[PDB]
Amino acid sequence: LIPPSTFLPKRDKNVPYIAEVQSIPLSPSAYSVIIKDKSIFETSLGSVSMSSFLTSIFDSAYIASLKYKSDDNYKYIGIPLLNAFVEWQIEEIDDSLDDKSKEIIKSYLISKLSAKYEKTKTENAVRVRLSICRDLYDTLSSDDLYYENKVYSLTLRRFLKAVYEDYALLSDCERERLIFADNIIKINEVIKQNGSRYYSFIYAYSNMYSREKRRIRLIPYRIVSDEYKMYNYLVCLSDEKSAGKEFKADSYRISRLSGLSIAEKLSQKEYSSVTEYERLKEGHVKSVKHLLSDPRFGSDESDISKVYLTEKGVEMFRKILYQRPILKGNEKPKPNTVNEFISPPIQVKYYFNKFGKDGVILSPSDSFEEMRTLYVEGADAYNREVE
Amino acid sequence: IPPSTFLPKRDKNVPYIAEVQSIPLSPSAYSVIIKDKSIFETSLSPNGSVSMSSFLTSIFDSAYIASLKYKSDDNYKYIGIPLLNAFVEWQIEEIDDSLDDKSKEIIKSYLISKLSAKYENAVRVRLSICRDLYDTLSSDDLYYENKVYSLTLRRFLKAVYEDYALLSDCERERLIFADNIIKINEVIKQNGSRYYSFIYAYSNMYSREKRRIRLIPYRIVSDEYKMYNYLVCLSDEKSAGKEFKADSYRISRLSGLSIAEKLSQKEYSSVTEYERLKEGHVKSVKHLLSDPRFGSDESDISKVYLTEKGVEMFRKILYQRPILKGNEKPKPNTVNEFISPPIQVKYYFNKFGKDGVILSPSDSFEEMRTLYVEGADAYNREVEM
Repeated sequence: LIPPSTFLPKRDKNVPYIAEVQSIPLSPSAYSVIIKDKSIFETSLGSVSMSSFLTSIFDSAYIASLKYKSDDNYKYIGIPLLNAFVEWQIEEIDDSLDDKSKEIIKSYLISKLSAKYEKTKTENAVRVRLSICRDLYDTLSSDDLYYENKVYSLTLRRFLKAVYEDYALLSDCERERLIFADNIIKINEVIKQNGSRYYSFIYAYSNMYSREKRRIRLIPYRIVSDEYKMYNYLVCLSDEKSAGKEFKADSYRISRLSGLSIAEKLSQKEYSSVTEYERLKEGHVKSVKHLLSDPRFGSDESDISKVYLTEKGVEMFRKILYQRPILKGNEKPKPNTVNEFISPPIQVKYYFNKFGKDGVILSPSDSFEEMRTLYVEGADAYNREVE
Repeated sequence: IPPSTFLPKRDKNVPYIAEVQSIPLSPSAYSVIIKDKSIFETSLSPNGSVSMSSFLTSIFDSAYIASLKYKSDDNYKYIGIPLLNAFVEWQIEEIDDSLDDKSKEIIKSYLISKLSAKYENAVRVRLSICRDLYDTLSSDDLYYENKVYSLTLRRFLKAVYEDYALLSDCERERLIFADNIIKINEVIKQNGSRYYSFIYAYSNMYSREKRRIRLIPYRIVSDEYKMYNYLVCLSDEKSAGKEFKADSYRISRLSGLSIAEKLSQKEYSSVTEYERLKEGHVKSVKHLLSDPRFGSDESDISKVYLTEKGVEMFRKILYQRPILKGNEKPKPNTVNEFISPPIQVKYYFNKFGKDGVILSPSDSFEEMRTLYVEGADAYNREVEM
């Protein structure tokens, strides 16, 4: 006769909280994506419990939805907006519409999201046991999930299944931004404070260029994905490469930063190394621009690699775009000749390692010697299976 | 007046010349489409090819007809064909028919305006427009697409192929094999609950050469990996023509699908009692609906020997990394079974050398052996004075 409003009832805060367990039935495919992401995250950061990992995903996705039209939504730039969260999808409705039109659109959205996450699937579901911590309990019992309560008809099981099934469908780089949301939020705060003036740096811990964590100074510029949606990078100025002495453009995997500090202002000597007339110097701008377009390999150095391409090699070069290196002045490669690549030698090697005789890396000597070893030992392995 | 359609109506009295449209695709979309094309081609006769234009045209034709026919009398034909966000007609027709006209017009305007805003270092893909695609792109049957993409063909086609590339493997496979799916759906509708009729089909499923079998379709389902779609059916293959038994066929390994013929009364009485599927067939079919692949699909497993170093490289190199059997962790210094397409295993382990040796299938082994043996000879030759 009178329905509850929230997924879970408000708890007596006077009584100690005891964590209740919710069983979430996940598709084998969603479970296996979450297992993979969890053991990859752990290598950053041991062990994290499945509950903690599922809670991080929920917390990140939720705060981006809740704060979508917030005054401080600059904090959540790049945090994915999951289809399972509904607040953002209501707030996205054209603000210029009359109230009656918005109510009709709101009902159209609630009904279509209900139908989508209410479709019974034929599957062998994996029972995933989420322990609900006090902070998650208070979120799931709050009034701040109004539209989710309506879409999922007050059924926590349905809501959480939808969150984790949607998580599992995101690209690698999207899933990574949910997992490392806390790094992204602190970076977004500093980018806003700094604008174009780059008054301030943050301290951060990096194992990007070291086995042990180094405390370095970063001047953030922009977070980007590679073009294949694999990894997120902070393009920035860093003092790592000169070991504290001066700031140079670089690109850090967001997964290899931790323990980010509040922004502190640079000293006038240091501010004058970075900026002139309160703008990033031409040299920093140029280097940053190179890293925005290639945030994996832009960070390495422009040395010559000599590669002999056959006719077949040029045809393979034309068809295989993944991490494909460039010639001088972005020329087309020439068949049956030595071609000069100016991309970092490591990227040339990662491209032509699958070409064998159709893409023979002649130099530098390093690349020649690694390819010769890979191929001679590989050949011996394949021949061993025949004889 | 001013243009109404993506392309103007052509004078049909003039011989047709295919004009080429340059479509700027994200590197990620292009890489998904060239992989799909290579994998589709492995369904054809040994050395067989499709042009990029033909492959992109098939994707467009499948996605389009599912959108156009979403509410039609014969929409039974398109059950399971993905409805791309790039196509708009279905999204207008999906509006709850029970709403008053004013509410529907408000939702229609909300959808047109929001889809306009959403689809407003590319790989330039040169799509040759065949006569039938030209006549579609110049028809009035893209009313809402013309509004959403402001009459700009480049924008519409980019949206189609970017959305294609975002689908799961099994969704993309259902657009590519739509013609098989449509013929299967026709027979599912005709049969309903009575299963009166079978179709003949050719299977690459359980033979090296195409085998002519009889199928009673039940339902198309995806495996637990969202990799391949299976027709769950009854089939006469296992008893070699003698009787119908529950089975599962990759829709990618069915071809030459015939008209439905009615079963003979001896055969109909093996399959049904009182015009309903016998409990035994129901029970076997139910196991295959929840897992259509496990312990029926043995066909194109890749055997790869990984060293300790191989396992470390497997852990670190995620790009197009193939799926193990049951999604197990790979094991060092032993043969590992990969259930990803043989092409994807080969594109992953071609850079592993002795740390990732593809032992089977025979084709993969012989290509890798040739790549490595001829590669070694090329690198060794450069050390000779």
